[PDB]
Amino acid sequence: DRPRFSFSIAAREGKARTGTIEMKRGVIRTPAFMPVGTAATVKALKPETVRATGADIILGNTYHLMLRPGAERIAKLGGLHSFMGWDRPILTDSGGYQVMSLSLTKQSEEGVTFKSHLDGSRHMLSPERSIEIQHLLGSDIVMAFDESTPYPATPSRAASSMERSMRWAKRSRDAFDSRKEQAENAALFGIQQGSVFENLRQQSADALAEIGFDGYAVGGLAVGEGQDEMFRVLDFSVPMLPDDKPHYLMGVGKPDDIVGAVERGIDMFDSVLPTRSGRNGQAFTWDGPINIRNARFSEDLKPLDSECHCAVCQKWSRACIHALIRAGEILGAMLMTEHNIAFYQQLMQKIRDSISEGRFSQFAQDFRARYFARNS
Amino acid sequence: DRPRFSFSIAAREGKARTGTIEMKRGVIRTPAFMPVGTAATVKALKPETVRATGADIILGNTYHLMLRPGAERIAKLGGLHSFMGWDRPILTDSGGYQVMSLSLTKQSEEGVTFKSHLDGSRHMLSPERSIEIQHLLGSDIVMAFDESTPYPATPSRAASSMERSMRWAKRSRDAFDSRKEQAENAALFGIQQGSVFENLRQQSADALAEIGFDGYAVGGLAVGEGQDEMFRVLDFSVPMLPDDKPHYLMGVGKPDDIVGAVERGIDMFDSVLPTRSGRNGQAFTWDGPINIRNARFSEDLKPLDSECHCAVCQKWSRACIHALIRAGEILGAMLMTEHNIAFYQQLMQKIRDSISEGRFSQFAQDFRARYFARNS
Ligand SMILES: [Zn+2]
Ligand SMILES: [Zn+2]
Repeated sequence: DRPRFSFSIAAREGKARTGTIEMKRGVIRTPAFMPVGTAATVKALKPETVRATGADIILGNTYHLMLRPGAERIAKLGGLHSFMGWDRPILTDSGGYQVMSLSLTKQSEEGVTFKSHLDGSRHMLSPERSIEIQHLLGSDIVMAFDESTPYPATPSRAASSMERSMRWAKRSRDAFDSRKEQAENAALFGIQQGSVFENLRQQSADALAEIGFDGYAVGGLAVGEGQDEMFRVLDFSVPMLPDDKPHYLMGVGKPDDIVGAVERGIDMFDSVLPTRSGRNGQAFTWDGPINIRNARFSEDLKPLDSECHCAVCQKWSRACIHALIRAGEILGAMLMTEHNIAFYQQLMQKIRDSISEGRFSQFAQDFRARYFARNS
Repeated sequence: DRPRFSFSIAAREGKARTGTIEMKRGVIRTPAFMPVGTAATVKALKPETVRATGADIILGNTYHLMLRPGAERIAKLGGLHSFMGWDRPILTDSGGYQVMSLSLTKQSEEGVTFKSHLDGSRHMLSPERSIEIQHLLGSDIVMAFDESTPYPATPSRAASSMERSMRWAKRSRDAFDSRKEQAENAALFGIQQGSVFENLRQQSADALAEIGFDGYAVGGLAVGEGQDEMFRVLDFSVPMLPDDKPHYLMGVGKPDDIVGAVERGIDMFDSVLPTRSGRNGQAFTWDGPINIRNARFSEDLKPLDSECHCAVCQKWSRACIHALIRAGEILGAMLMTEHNIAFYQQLMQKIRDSISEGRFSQFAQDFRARYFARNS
């Protein structure tokens, strides 16, 4: 029998860690990359294809799921795992970020009321409502509901949102604990806030550790600050969180962002980049991203990446993917997307192996030299 | 205003002719190749794609259409042109060949009763019933109903089927003439029979010319006799038919069959070969057919054929079509099929142009030397 949630660290190198999260629906290898999940339709990669890229867990966007088809409908269909055809762990976000970035009728300490950008209907989110919707979705890792502060934020607005987020973190904790079916079978992560300000980040860390969570996310980054500033904030923010629990950097990111974040102690990542790039004709490679529409690929018989061992690179040449993309054939975008997600998983595997072997610092330096030289 | 049916010969070279058939729905350039038509679904090439290969007319199989979805249903949907999304001329066969080769309850001078190889239901064909079904389909060129004699045939069975076919030809003529809507707007072809026997072929020709048709088909070939014997029979059979009317060789054939048949006076052809080959990974080229699954094409950046100007060859390499076919992707079979039909139309255009210029005899010799050398 596997446990509800058990994080184990197998090896360390400086701030970097590798290990596993054991949950009832499966084992997650860390550092982990979560692809953003979709309904199982003909428009998206099949779930068996996503699993075969190496993904151990996928992410569901609560905001989009509550607009279409709705959380009650997903519960009636058997839950998010049945809906997505994915029987391994699923992490759901709280919905709060998309409320700021996509939807907004009322805002107060109680919660938020907002209008669907689809059909204008009114919806409500709060710590209690978010946790309940994530219960209806049946997700394995639940994110606490917080308040996002746009970039850039004044020190006053950053302090105010961080303090509200910590009161909302306690409310998410109590809501999660109130449902025995959820509390016995899922896990709950809290989210550190405080923008670029060290004292606010420390205030937030202390409040979260006092409440107590299964994992801790670093929020408020990857919203336009640039990598240098993001790394500077990670430098002091990650050591503030409890060492024996997973650290999750939400919405990051490009491959070099991930490598540097793992160097700073992050264990978990999610990003739409591999899928967005795949649909726009961009492939990630060890030599940097390439635009497959470029004429120089029209006669290039090599795979997208010379070392990738994804199913696409064992079979398909740059020239043929170039031909499919230039013709507008959906197969072209599917192959690009599969390779990009698999490339991210291969990046995580090399990170994990190099930490295990105590050579991650060298891997990161070798990785950057080659990725930025762009000898593709 | 275009006429019901006007065949005009623009140029001759020996027995070969080139010209046009003008009909109400369009002009047919001769010698002509008719691809075998299908319902407009996602499984088959779109009708606009078939037209863009150069096809002026397509063939409908009466036997298959009367089994599914049935001729009355096709009439209710607006006729075969609406059903196939094809607004240019359509030739329909009589159904009689598929009765022998695919279905058979009763046979007599009256007609035939047979069982659907699909659902076992009973159907009836006769000169009168065939012409009526082809009227319900709304086709532009109607084939007379005859009796096929299997290969090889004894002289006695060949004489008996030929004589019945000529009595059935008269009955088809009278049935076609009995419907003003059909007789004013469509054309009727009779079919010469007589197997390999010169005296029976002459008997058949005389009977058909006495009845009088808009066009004359040479039946009973391409059923296993081999090309040498087929050419030998064409040598004496085609001159027996009226010179100022089109000559149609049913079910032929391979590119070299077509060239040699045009040398012997044939104006019209149909064959499932380009489509069957396309779905089985075989492409026709000026250097003979190629099997695109062969490993030697996996890195071959040239198009299927070096001189073909079809839409596929302007864009797609052998290597990429090889990759699609080996992966089982329907796009691969579609591209092969489009190229094969377009290659046949380009063969007909080169035949027409070379006859016009009085160099067809040399084209045929050059064609055979290169096609059979197979330097692909
Ligand atoms: Zn790959
Ligand atoms: Zn071609």
